[PDB]
Amino acid sequence: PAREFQRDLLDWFARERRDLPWRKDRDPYKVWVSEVMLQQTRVETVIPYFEQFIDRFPTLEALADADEDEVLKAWEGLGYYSRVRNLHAAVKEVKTRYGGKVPDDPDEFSRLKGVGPYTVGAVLSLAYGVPEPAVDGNVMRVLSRLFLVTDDIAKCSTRKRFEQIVREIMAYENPGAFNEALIELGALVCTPRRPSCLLCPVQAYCQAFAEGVAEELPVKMVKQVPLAVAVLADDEGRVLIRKRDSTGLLANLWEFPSCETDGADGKEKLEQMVGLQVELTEPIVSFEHAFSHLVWQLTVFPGRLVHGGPVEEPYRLAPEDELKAYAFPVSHQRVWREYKEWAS
DNA sequence: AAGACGTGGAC
DNA sequence: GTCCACGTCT
Ligand code: SF4
Ligand code: NA
Repeated sequence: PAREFQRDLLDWFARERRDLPWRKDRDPYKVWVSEVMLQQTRVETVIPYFEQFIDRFPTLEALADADEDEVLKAWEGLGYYSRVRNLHAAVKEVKTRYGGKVPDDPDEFSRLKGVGPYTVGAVLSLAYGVPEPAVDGNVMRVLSRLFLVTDDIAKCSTRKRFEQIVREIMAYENPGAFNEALIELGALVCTPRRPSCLLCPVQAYCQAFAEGVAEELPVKMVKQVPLAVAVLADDEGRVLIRKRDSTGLLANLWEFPSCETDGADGKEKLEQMVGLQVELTEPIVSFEHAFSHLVWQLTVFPGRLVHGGPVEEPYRLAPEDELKAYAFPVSHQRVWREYKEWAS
C-alpha cells in the first residue's frame, strides 16, 4: 500500500517540516556538509556549526581551497574529526576531478571518502532527485517499527534489508521528499523513546503499533586509558603544544604534550618525552574525558620549559593569545581552562 | 563482522 | 550512570 503510505507521509512532512538552516535550499554542497555534520550529532548541536562553517566556506570550492587546520578549527568541538578531513579531501576531489559539481551518480559519489550508503542516498536524493534509499538510524527505527523488523540494527545485512524496503515503498515521483520525510518522521514523531504513535501520520500502516511493541524497537546491543598531560610555559609565557599524528585518535588536532601511563605511575614518563629541558611540579587538577570507545583519565602537570635546542618534531611554541587559533580537542581545552584559573 | 572514531544533552 | 548515534571505514 505504498501509494497510500506515501501520500499520508508526504502530506504530514509538508505541514511539519522544520525550517532547518540546510533546508533553505537543495545545494548539493550545502546538503552534503549538513549530512556529514549530522552523523552521530544532534540537530541542535549542528545548527551553530553549520552556519559558521558555511559562512566561512560558502561554496564547495572555498572549502577545497582552505588549509586543513582552518577546516579542523571550524569543526572544533563537534567530535569525530575525520568526518571533516574526509569531507575536505572529498571536496578537493570534486573540484578537480568533477569540475566542482557533486557527482549525481551513486557509484561515482560513493567512491569519495567519508561518503557511504546513507550519504549517497541523502545528498543525491535531496539535491538531484536520484531514487536511492537514505537509511539512517532514524529511518532504521521507523522501518523497524513499521514492518516489525527484529534483526539487530548493528548487522550490516539489516541495513541492506531496510534499503530494499525503501526501494519498494519509495515515492519515485519525489525521492528527496520521501527520504527527508522518513527521516523527519523519525526525528519528530517516531522517536527512540515514547514514539508519538497517536499522532503518527502512518500509524494505520504500522505493525509495531498494532502489536503494542513500538518502544521495544529497534533491537540492538569500554576500556579505560590513563593519561598524563604537561602544560609548559616560557618566562615569556609561550606554551608548548603539538600536532597529533594524521592517523588514529583525534587525528591532526593540537594537544598539550601527553602520554599514556597505565596506572598512576608518575610524571616522569612525561618528563621523559624529550626530543627540550623541563622540570615538572605537582599536578593541579585531575578529570576524565569520555570518548565513544575509551575514557581518558587525565592528569595535568604544570611545568617550566627552558630552550636548549630548536623546536621541531610535531611540537610548536605558541604564545598564550595564539592558542585560540588551533583546533584543540575538548579534553585538552579543559586542561588549559584549569591551568589558567589556577594561575589566578 | 565488528571496533575505531567525539561530544553534549535528555533522561 | 545510559542512549542517542548506522555513519563510515576498516
Ligand atoms: S505508529 Fe508509532 S511506531 Fe509506527 S511509525 Fe508512527 S510512531 Fe513509529
Ligand atoms: Na566511500
